Amino acid sequence: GVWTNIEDEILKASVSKYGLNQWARVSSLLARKTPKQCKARWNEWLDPSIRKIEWSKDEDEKLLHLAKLMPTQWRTIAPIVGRTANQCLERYQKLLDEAEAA
Repeated sequence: GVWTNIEDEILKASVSKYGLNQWARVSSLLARKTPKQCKARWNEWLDPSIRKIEWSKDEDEKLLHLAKLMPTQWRTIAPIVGRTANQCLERYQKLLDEAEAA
């Protein structure tokens, strides 16, 4: 289900305690969140290396050049555009959705 501003605060404080690679203990301090869901939420949001600002179109153009160059791998675009792979895939679909509408 959804992630509340409270559950992320418990996730951050729990991650600081048991590190990464310890998600059953991390999940234990949560009520209705699986260990995998905690890994997802830190890998897609809580990690401070993930960007929080809107996509710059400098980042959109970087994403467009590399998706046409290498459509055979998505975890390959990510180490160059400072976002996650799953964020890259979904942002590319939006840029395709917006083009299709025009």
